[PDB]
This record gives sequence, C-alpha cells and structure tokens, in this order.
Amino acid sequence: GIGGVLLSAGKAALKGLAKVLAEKYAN
Repeated sequence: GIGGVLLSAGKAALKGLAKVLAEKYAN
C-alpha cells in the first residue's frame, strides 16, 4: 500500500472519487 497510486486512491473512489472516475479515467 502507498496511497495516491491507485490503491487508496481507489478507496477514495468508493466514496466520492468514483465520480471523477467516469470523467477522467473511465472517460
């Protein structure tokens, strides 16, 4: 585990960032 790599960077997506997901990443 690191943090802002994809791991807990992903854990944050669970909550909010799965929003930004469809925007940038899922884009």
